[PDB]
Amino acid sequence: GPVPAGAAGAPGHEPLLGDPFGAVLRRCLDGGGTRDLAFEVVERDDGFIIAQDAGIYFAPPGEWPPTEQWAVERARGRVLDVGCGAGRHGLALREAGLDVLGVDSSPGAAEVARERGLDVLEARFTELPARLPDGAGPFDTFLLLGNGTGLLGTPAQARETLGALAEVAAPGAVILGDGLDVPVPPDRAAYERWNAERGRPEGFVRIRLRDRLLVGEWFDYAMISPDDLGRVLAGTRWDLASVERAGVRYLATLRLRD
Amino acid sequence: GPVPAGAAGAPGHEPLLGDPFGAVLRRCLDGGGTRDLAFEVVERDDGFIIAQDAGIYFAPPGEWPPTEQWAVERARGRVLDVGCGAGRHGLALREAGLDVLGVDSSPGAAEVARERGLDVLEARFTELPARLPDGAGPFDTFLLLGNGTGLLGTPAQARETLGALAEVAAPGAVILGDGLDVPVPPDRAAYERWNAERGRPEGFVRIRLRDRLLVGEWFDYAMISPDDLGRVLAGTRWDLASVERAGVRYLATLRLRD
Ligand SMILES: Nc1ncnc2c1ncn2[C@@H]1O[C@H](C[C@@H](N)CC[C@H](N)C(=O)O)[C@@H](O)[C@H]1O
Ligand SMILES: Nc1ncnc2c1ncn2[C@@H]1O[C@H](C[C@@H](N)CC[C@H](N)C(=O)O)[C@@H](O)[C@H]1O
Ligand SMILES: [Cl-]
Ligand SMILES: [Cl-]
Ligand SMILES: [Cl-]
Repeated sequence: GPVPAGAAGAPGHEPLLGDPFGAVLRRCLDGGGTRDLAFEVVERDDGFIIAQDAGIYFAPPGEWPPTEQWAVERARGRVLDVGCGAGRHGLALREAGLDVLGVDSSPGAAEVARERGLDVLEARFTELPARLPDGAGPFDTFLLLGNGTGLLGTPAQARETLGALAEVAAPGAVILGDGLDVPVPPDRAAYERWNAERGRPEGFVRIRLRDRLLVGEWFDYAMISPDDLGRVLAGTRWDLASVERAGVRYLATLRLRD
Repeated sequence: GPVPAGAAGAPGHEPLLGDPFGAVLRRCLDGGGTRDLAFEVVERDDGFIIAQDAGIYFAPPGEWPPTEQWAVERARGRVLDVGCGAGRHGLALREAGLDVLGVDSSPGAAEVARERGLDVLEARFTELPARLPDGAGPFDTFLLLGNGTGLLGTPAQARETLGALAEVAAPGAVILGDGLDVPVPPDRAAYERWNAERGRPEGFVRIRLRDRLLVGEWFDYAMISPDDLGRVLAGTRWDLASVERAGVRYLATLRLRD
């Protein structure tokens, strides 16, 4: 017999829409960018709560998963760090001498990444072709790292983002996107049945970030297998060229069909 | 104006009352008791979200605030670790050779502290006289650490707890309770007006823990001064004998009236 805990908040004393991720990254950088300074708190639409240390977004390349290290190791040409956050991936390439630009819709994340030394365009992925200034791009390499394939969202959201990237892609461009290939545990079974009731696609969660009295917008998130990634590319301008696995993580190389 | 985010949750898919603190401590111990394993997420009743690393409850004595180190160094006799959590304080005293017993109302916290090597009675503070086994007590030293004076709650709640501790106290027993002497923090000015609208005591926050789908019950939390503490002690069996400060933190010694 479950006992509902009830919701916090009341008119005039409730969480408000804002930029919690930017605020968390800023507080983390304020203290040096090390561990146990600020924390990313994620809330699912059933109230499921999970947190992690924001210091992961400032870690050097030596502390990344191998899939992320491979991607930055092989990036060539003009690079766009898609969803750069604090810019940890694009910064490693900027040190190496590459021409790197980042894009992120979080104003606080954009400012933090610029402070660390990365040029960042503050825009949604779907606004990339319209807001990309002259002289920027086209890009030979797109970084989609930090479970970037899961950041793409539901199939309709993913195809829209992939279309905007192709609009600013150079001939022969590649997307270096990492992901996770894990079996669905039985804990999500209740949540997965909730998705089927609401007509939502399987495998995805609807989550948002929480910090202080600030809340982000709901967005869809998942861990996408390489096979499901290949399916979402059917009919788009990208082919799944290769998949390199590091245990349960993988690095997918998407090649532009032009 | 700012847009409210709206709460999450639905029947059968909503946060439930449970033991999130026990789950967090369990997840931290299972990983080795280090940092960046599990995180304690706290939600105020207006939705204000903060988090911290659960590794603090497994920290060595050198990492404790100085007020906690002072209390542990001078503990003597039969010791009761009041609200022991993962038992870091009582464990150090048992390593030093003292007869220590912990008490905590979280079943998972009690189970974690037992696995670490501390005897724990699962009980609420006011249940201590009824649930204390025959072979335990009376106690010469009560540990009330980790802002233990703020955990006492409102004056009515604090006096009930202090009365229960007195029932199981040896003649001349002392309570080593640490606290925070912080002036009115400007960041809680609006929340304090909410307290006044609702007729709640000044200086308190109504908070709860969130982890996964589990939620703790609401409880009152404060940072009370030694002067406020002495006021609460008026009419009790305890006298404020000394106060030792370490910046905003202090360690109060409460002696049992004969
Ligand atoms: N539709 C979108 N348009 C632009 N930026 C987005 C969008 N969705 C998410 N983001 C950003 O992408 C970032 C995702 C974060 N997990 C950081 C990922 C980053 N690559 C890292 O691992 O350090 C956040 O900073 C978001 O603000
Ligand atoms: N009324 C109560 N009765 C018994 N235990 C309680 C009560 N209120 C809070 N607690 C416990 O006290 C602990 C509070 C912790 N934040 C502190 C743990 C420990 N004192 C430490 O500093 O590491 C939690 O484990 C709660 O489960
Ligand atoms: Cl909902
Ligand atoms: Cl550690
Ligand atoms: Cl147990």
